Amino acid sequence: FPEDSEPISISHGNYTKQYPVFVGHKPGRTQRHRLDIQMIMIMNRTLYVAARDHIYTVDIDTSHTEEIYCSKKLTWKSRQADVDTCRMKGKHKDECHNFIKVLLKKNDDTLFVCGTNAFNPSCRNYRVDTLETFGDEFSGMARCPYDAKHANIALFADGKLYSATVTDFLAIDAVIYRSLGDSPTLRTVKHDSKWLKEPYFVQAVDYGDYIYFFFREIAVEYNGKVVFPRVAQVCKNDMGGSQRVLEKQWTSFLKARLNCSVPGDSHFYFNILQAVTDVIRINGRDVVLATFSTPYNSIPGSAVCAYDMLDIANVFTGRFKEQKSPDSTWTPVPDERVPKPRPGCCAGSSSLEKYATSNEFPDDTLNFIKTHPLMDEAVPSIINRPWFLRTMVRYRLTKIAVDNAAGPYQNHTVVFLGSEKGIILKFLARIGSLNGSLFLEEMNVYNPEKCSYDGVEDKRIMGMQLDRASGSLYVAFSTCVIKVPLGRCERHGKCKKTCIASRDPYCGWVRESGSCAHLSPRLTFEQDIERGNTDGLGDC
Amino acid sequence: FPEDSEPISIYTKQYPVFVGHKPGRLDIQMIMIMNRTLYVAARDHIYTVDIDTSHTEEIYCSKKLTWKSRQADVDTCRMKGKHKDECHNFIKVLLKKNDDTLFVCGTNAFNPSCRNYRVDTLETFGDEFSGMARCPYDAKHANIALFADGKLYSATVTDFLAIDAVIYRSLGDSPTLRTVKHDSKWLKEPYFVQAVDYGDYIYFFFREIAVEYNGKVVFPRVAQVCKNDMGGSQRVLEKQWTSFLKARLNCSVPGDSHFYFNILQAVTDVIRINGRDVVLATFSTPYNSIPGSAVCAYDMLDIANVFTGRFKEQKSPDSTWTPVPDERVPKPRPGCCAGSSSLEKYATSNEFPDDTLNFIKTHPLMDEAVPSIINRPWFLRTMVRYRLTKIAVDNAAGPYQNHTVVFLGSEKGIILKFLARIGSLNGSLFLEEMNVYNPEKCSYDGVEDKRIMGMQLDRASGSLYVAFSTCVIKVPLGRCERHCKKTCIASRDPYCGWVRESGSCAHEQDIERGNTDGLGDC
Ligand SMILES: *[C@@H]1O[C@H](CO)[C@@H](O[C@@H]2O[C@H](CO)[C@@H](O[C@@H]3O[C@H](CO[C@H]4O[C@H](CO)[C@@H](O)[C@H](O)[C@@H]4O)[C@@H](O)[C@H](O[C@H]4O[C@H](CO)[C@@H](O)[C@H](O)[C@@H]4O)[C@@H]3O)[C@H](O)[C@H]2NC(C)=O)[C@H](O)[C@H]1NC(C)=O
Ligand SMILES: *[C@@H]1O[C@H](CO)[C@@H](O[C@@H]2O[C@H](CO)[C@@H](O)[C@H](O)[C@H]2NC(C)=O)[C@H](O)[C@H]1NC(C)=O
Ligand SMILES: *[C@@H]1O[C@H](CO)[C@@H](O[C@@H]2O[C@H](CO)[C@@H](O)[C@H](O)[C@H]2NC(C)=O)[C@H](O)[C@H]1NC(C)=O
Ligand SMILES: *[C@@H]1O[C@H](CO)[C@@H](O[C@@H]2O[C@H](CO)[C@@H](O)[C@H](O)[C@H]2NC(C)=O)[C@H](O)[C@H]1NC(C)=O
Ligand SMILES: *[C@@H]1O[C@H](CO)[C@@H](O[C@@H]2O[C@H](CO)[C@@H](O)[C@H](O)[C@H]2NC(C)=O)[C@H](O)[C@H]1NC(C)=O
Ligand SMILES: *[C@@H]1O[C@H](CO)[C@@H](O)[C@H](O)[C@H]1NC(C)=O
Ligand SMILES: *[C@@H]1O[C@H](CO)[C@@H](O)[C@H](O)[C@H]1NC(C)=O
Repeated sequence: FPEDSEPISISHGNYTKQYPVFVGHKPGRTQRHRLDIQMIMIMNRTLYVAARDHIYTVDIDTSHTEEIYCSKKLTWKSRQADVDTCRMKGKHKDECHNFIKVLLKKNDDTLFVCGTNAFNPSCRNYRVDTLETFGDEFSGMARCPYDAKHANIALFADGKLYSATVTDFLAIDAVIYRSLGDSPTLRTVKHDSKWLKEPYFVQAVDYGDYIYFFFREIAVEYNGKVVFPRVAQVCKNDMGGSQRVLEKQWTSFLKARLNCSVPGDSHFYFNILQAVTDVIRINGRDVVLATFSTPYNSIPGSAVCAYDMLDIANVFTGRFKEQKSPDSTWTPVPDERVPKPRPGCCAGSSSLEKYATSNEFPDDTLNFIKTHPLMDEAVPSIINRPWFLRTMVRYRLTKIAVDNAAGPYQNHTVVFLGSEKGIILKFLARIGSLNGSLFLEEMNVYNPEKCSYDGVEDKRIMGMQLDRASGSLYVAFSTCVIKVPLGRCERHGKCKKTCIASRDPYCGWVRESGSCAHLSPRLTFEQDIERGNTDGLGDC
Repeated sequence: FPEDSEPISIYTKQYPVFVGHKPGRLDIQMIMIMNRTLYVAARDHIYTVDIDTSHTEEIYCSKKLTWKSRQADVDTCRMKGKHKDECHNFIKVLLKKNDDTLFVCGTNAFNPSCRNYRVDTLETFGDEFSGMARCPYDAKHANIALFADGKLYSATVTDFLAIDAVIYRSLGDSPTLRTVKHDSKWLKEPYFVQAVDYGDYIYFFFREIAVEYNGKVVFPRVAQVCKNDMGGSQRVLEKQWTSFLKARLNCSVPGDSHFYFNILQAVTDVIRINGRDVVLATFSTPYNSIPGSAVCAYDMLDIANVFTGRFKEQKSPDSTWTPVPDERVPKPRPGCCAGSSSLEKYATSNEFPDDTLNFIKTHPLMDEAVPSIINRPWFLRTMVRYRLTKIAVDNAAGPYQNHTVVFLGSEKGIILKFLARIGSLNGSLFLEEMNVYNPEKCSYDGVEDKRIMGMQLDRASGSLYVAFSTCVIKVPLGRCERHCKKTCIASRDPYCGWVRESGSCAHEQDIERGNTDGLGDC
């Protein structure tokens, strides 16, 4: 098994503590209450911070102070009647508030916002410019969790809202769901373990004709109790089943195990999926990066694997899985036993042109996909081994941010990894004839002085947002958001050797000033990212 | 998942080393102390060291036994495609018999052979014996060999191609018996670790590919055979074991979901520790997995016990394995020795009825796993690239000889020393971590092979002998002088104590507490 690589550089709290921090204050002048940040996102030039009872915004381009100030504040507190109801059902005072868990750009003028609303999930439209709501409230059931601690997915595609959460207060009825967009609402088959077995929802992406969902669940291929990572497709144009079969349910839902393994005399799999990026074009290919850990009761380890959207689409064209008899191993269904038209193919697809919508699909096709949602094959990662590995630390790798246009010629790919302990890992994607990774830097960004207050010291990174124009990576914790500089250039000061050795696409040696500097689009800008060559230099 | 322990204590170039010189590379395979002699088994040779006369910085050999392969065997070895380095006689078996000879087996250039030698002169005694099934062909392979009541128990491969792994018995004026050839239910690519003699049985410790968990998953196993097994009947298991049964060994961290350590590394001989007969064993995770090692302890009663439970079975092909209902196990019950409790009617296994014989041939595996002593690992190590392998135990350590100290070797020449806590075996206290590889005296042509080949703890000389491929190292059981009264007491090390008559720490103490009440500070 692969040894842990060492980073070229390390940054401790001593240096990082000078990074600007947002803690929810407007500019007008010591009251401190934990923010309960849930997620962050950048739209246009505005950073949105979704939290308890609020969404704060920071205008990125005009924020230069050491304390990052809130620019506009959206306020949405639960009605007292809902708070009281929440408490009577036995929930605690801290959790019976409105935690914002869905925040989406519906269009240029409109935000779609959903909050737990004291275990009575609710959604609203908000004006982008005034952050005031307009129109009727929308039901939140199946669109937004009740409990802020739960993981959930929401995404718009073509006006339709795709969501994944639980429909019920008791958190028993986990669902992948679609609504809005003037199309029928669709859901996964309630209480059906072949469709979903205690899923934990991680990510969805919109690609080609499909929405793909990433998640983990108890694996039926193991009937003692093992969690597998999954990706699933649904057709964007799905209209539900016929009056006889899968009425009001998906007719295109299929899923496959994700393969993130280390090759050996018996493969070792990373099964506990932590995060997945949006689709990123890296080196001609369309790809997602995904972080995995070993089970929490196991010896701790983490990995990043990459997946080509092409390999993902391809797994759904292969054989389906089945149990020929109860309590037997799972085998591939022979294609001769697969109905026509093929389950999981979209109406109007090649050879399905006869079908106006999935409502016209034959019963054999529908009963089949209802009883065979799982594919035989697992999706292979690019390179068939993890791009990055950590095995000798106590923390797990979690969030991911990617810059596929780093450097003078915008042709390096830099990947940032967050962790449950506030450490960020920075690495360079090896490319070409994508060949793994180079560990550039490790850095502790958690700032106890600004982030540890109101009885909270929670170093779990909740989100990371990379922003090129401000040369920053925004790193969210529960109680704060930190503005992290993309490259620690001037660190190396006037030492040319450590500047060149860093192999950091964000940094170069500028002899006109005699110093290591960040890209300034001008003077000479020397770097050697491909090789680390410092022969004839030194030292420090 | 549990975090690692730091030792209470973490220079080792001044230790006496043996490199095979008389006064004025060895490819060591094993060491063992017999009476007052340390035997060093190696390539083409066996070396002896007088334990109680060696005090120089270099340990010298007293007598040397030489047994090189005949040239004809070397040349045949090469012609079969083996390399120059492997085509020698590597000594892999070395046992003291009751008639006072040494029984020695060597790979003999891929043509395993055995011989008796005189203990006094180390000269051959009588004719060579066949080595097939008694000793491996390949020096890199792990093998078991043990005498009990004159019968020789051995585990290895019988064939040049190493396809036919076997647990075998011969000699002792008793039938030769073997495991059923090519029968995966019996053995499935086993890796042999240790055997012990206990009660009416010999117990074999080993690892193999698990039939119950069919992706290739390796499980650790303990198997029994009856010392008095005479083989099957004329029509069932005629020349095979009639008592072979095995069971998974359980070494896991407690919780709702258990994490198992599966790759068995080593097992001690049976050891008495406060009224109980136990073995300690080291395990690691598979080699391409996240690295980790564990020590689990086992009571011989719990091992005896699994063999009385329900057997495992596949009620139908490719199904999950389930326990057989006791209503279905024949009489006599499979695996109980002839002459036993309910088996007085049976003189030898040759009389067992076809029905129980057919059943045991088909059901060598028990449903249940042997639990460890507190149902949890005695010790855990996970933050490191090495794995825990060899084990040596001193169950009568200290002035009052009432302390149990455990030493663990590793594949990287690091040794770990523990006190065994005793509950009202309540775990372990991490006393010390020491690197003892002497690169100066042990390296050879630039290369440093830091794998520990064997450890032998010797109370009488206060030493732990640690064997590497190239040297054996004489390690002080207690590094008392290293530690100042406070430091000394707090070490809680049973071999070390404070003597104010020298104002020093030497071979006053509180081992049960680091009690530094009113002392210090250094
Ligand atoms: C297996 O081995 C372990 C130790 O290696 C034993 O575990 C401890 O057992 C002792 C005996 O009861 C416990 O001692 C108690 O310590 C308390 C202080 O807190 C301890 O435990 C916490 C976590 O629970 C740790 O964070 C902390 O560091 C301490 O270790 C004291 O408050 C207690 O003292 C009080 O009671 C005594 C009489 O009982 C009075 O005389 C005192 O004045 C005082 O009022 C007590 O001494 C200890 O808590 C146990 N746990 C641990 C982890 O230390 C197992 O018992 C042992 N199993 C056996 C013996 O079979
Ligand atoms: C997980 O992905 C790996 C990497 O492709 C697969 O490994 C292959 O497995 C077969 C034997 O099982 C070999 O013949 C190939 O050579 C392996 N590696 C390569 C380089 O492709 C593995 O099988 C996958 N696991 C699952 C469950 O699909
Ligand atoms: C990144 O972009 C630059 C474009 O200038 C590439 O650098 C040049 O690569 C060419 C070959 O295509 C070399 O012959 C030149 O000497 C390079 N110019 C420089 C910077 O000195 C670079 O190869 C690209 N790196 C990638 C794709 O990883
Ligand atoms: C040293 O050698 C002698 C014989 O040469 C071993 O013989 C033991 O003798 C006693 C008394 O006759 C028996 O009860 C034991 O069964 C013999 N060995 C054992 C313990 O099984 C003796 O064991 C050897 N060991 C030492 C250190 O004396
Ligand atoms: C290995 O040993 C452990 C510890 O004895 C066993 O763990 C018990 O398992 C049962 C069923 O899963 C639990 O309900 C108990 O609470 C566990 N601990 C104890 C002792 O109460 C475990 O089952 C063993 N594994 C195997 C395969 O036998
Ligand atoms: C986005 O912001 C920019 C300036 O930050 C502004 O010029 C532009 O009009 C905005 N576009 C919108 C509102 O989508
Ligand atoms: C060891 O012996 C001493 C005195 O003989 C005693 O005080 C101590 O409790 C003993 N330690 C044990 C039994 O573990």
